[PDB]
Amino acid sequence: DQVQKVDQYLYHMRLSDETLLEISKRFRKEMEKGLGATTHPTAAVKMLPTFVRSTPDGTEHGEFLALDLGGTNFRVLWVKVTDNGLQKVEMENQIYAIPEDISGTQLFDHIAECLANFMDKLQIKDKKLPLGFTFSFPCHQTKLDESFLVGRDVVALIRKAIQRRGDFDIDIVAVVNDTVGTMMTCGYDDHNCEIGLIVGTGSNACYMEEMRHIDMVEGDEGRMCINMEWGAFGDDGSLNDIRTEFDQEIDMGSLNPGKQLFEKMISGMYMGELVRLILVKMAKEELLFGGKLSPELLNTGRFETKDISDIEGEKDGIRKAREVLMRLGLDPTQEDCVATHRICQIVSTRSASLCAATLAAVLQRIKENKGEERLRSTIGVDGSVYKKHPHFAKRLHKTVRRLVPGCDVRFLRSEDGSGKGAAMVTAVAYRLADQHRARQKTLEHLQLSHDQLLEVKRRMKVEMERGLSKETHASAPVKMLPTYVCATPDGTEKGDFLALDLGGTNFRVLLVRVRNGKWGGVEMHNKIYAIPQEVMHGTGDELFDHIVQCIADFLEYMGMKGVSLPLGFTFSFPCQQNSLDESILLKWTKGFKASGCEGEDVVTLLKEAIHRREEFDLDVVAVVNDTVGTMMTCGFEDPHCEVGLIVGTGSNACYMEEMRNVELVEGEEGRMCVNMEWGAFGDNGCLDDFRTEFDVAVDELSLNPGKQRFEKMISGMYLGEIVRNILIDFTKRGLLFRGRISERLKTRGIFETKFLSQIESDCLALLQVRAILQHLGLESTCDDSIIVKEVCTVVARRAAQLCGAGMAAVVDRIRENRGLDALKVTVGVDGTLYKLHPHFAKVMHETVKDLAPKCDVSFLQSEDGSGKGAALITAVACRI
Ligand SMILES: Cc1oc(S(=O)(=O)NC[C@H]2O[C@H](O)[C@H](NC(=O)c3cccc(Br)c3)[C@@H](O)[C@@H]2O)cc1C(=O)O
Ligand SMILES: Cc1oc(S(=O)(=O)NC[C@H]2O[C@H](O)[C@H](NC(=O)c3cccc(Br)c3)[C@@H](O)[C@@H]2O)cc1C(=O)O
Repeated sequence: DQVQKVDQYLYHMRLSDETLLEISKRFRKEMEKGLGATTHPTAAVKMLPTFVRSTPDGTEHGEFLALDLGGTNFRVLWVKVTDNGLQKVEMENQIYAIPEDISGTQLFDHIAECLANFMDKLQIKDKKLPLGFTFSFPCHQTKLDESFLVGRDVVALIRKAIQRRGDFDIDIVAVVNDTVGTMMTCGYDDHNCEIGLIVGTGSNACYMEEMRHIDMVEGDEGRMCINMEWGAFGDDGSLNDIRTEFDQEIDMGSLNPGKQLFEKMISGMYMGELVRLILVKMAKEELLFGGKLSPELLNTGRFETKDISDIEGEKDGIRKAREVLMRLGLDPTQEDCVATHRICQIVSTRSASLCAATLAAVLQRIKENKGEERLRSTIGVDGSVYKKHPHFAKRLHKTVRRLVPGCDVRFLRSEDGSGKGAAMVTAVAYRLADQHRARQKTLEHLQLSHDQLLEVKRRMKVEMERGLSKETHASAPVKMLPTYVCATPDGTEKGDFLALDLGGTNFRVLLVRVRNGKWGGVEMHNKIYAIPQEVMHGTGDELFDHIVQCIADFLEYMGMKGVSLPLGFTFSFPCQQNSLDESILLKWTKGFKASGCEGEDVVTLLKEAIHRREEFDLDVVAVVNDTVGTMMTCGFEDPHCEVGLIVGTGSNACYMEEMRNVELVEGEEGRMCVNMEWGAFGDNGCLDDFRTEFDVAVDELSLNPGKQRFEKMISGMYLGEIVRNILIDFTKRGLLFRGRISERLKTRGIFETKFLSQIESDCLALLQVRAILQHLGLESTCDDSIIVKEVCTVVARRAAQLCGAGMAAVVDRIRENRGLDALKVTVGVDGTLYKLHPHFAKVMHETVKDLAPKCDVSFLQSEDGSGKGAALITAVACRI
């Protein structure tokens, strides 16, 4: 019944979950104030960047030194870290004294000397090792190696002191707060640990934070640990409705009035004192001890945090309260001991609840940063309150987990403390460096020197000459097909042309209208039709009847029903083409089972189907390959365009060639367009020394192994498969995705050209790269985004440079034909990669300018077809 009296008396010290979530939201605002640039200088929670960029992944290894300086004593540690799988650290340490005599230079001279004794005593003085520092307060820190004590940089001092000895030398330095060392130690055993926590004589906490939220450090990429210094929460008044008169009293009787106010609520230094003030006051009000007081009860610090831990710890704590009160000089009754015991619980429970509230906000922010619904997270924990107070860890654990239902949160107590932590920072720093040059060693295989592309250019040369002559054209991989397109535009052409573009299950039927003369141009009308799955699995004669009405329908839908026209034809399928108007289907592709086609002339197939529709009677002028149509299409814009190019789900190219050089066609006078089928470049082995294991792996798993090898380096779904195979390799090697391969990352096809283009065009915080990686079902961590964006940029650059080297041959092979030097030529280009990719165009233009300096090459975009150039080759065929 004295419990309820205390409860009602101390009511403002018993915090409802409501109050705690409100306090949690308040802390969230303070975190944003300290992180933001304009609000940081007056923010009470400083949110200091630690410059620690990553937690441990468990494979850290090496030997490391550290110093922990508290004053009047300090330790020098040697930390041996092995990657054997056990994550078992090896330590030795030694304590040295700093007498009152030990001027700055004298002090660090003494420190370097001890460190020198320690290294000699320890065998290691010929070794040059990293050195961590740990401090129990903040300094002013602009980089891992720096801090100003606030009067000078302590790293410069210890380094210049080492230089004056000449004994040993020291490697990279890190200076970290003791919360940070706690997090780092725990994160070496548990790699979900993103939060250091200390509830000690003092209290503070740190966490990993995303660089896009840290204004005070340049750059938006990745993460950095933030030392919150949350002891100062409420220094500006934010907590003053939670804080009581006892809280106020402690603050005025403190060495630092008005500072560290949240600490003064929750930590062990003031915790017992805060209980004394309640006893003094209740007694002065005659609610305890019959009003009597003792000289010791009114002396500060005489009731100790240790006494709280005792009183709640023993099964009889009323007896242990009787004894503490007696030592204070009082004569307690049973009630007085009941009330004392309970006051101890209320105070210690408030400390545990206030930690929960602010831990809740940190957990919530890490959760919104990662952006999933559920969060596995571990809190590295240290300090004398949470370790040696009997019930408080339980109370903290239970309250945190209530306040964050969305989180599975482990607690792990750090034993060995802050010595290894600073050491572990330098160990993780070495690991980041090793993994960087590791994955850069793989990427170097995909970065080609200007001398290497010239060699690739050369081999495109020989393979072109080889395909044109009649001797090797059977053996040549680049087949150099004659198109029988012998002429290019004038301003002359005028009329209406139909284009039938058929490959895959949906053809388009298009009407092309040409306005001659300067200005003028072309407009399009298409319509898309589907070939039903029956029609495609049936006979070929019912296939082209279905085709022919879709022409009849659209001609009518143009309003033109009943008019005869000339017609160009895009038939995308393996073909032997013997004449402009004649082509033989070799193999069906794309899913067409239609009988009576392979081995037949596709135009007679189409023409005999036009005879049968009783009205129809249209004229079939030409059969074309889609690159040829691309070249022709911007020939109407630019008369100087001799070359087509498509970079897309596939890649191909064509130029106008001297008929002297085409030996598969009788007669040497004039020029003829050559459809290279240059995706087949490299299928004889000529690129085999540029093909990585990743190229080889894409090749073996496609529909057409050993075939179209150059197309698979420069374009298609193949780029994202190259990317994926690299990413899998990095992950097997521990270099990405923390060494664990999703079944979803083993899914072939997931990296799609549209995604390689957005990934590469994203900057700053890479939110769009992470978004895509979430979309595809992959780990999205900031660190992972950078790497993935890098792999994409490398792969897409090689594709553009390789495309440049080969397109460089073509413009010289046009030039050596004519014996010329400086040429202005223009290339019509189509295809989705080149239009939509951010850097692909520019890189290839640069590549062509670099490896063909004598040629001056413009690239004009064409598009529209492909299938539309089919009617424009007809306009120039209806020429004669
Ligand atoms: C293991 C252990 O560590 C300690 S501790 O008290 O030495 N370190 C905890 C935190 O204490 C303070 O809050 C520090 N801030 C300041 O002093 C500070 C000073 C000025 C301005 C500002 Br703003 C902050 C924090 O930086 C520090 O992390 C006790 C124990 C134990 O076992 O009892
Ligand atoms: C506008 C655009 O066009 C395309 S595309 O894929 O239709 N054209 C590129 C090339 O594809 C392959 O390389 C073709 N060769 C063969 O398959 C081939 C031909 C003969 C034998 C063997 Br064995 C293979 C070439 O004829 C064709 O030029 C994609 C896009 C886009 O924007 O994504």
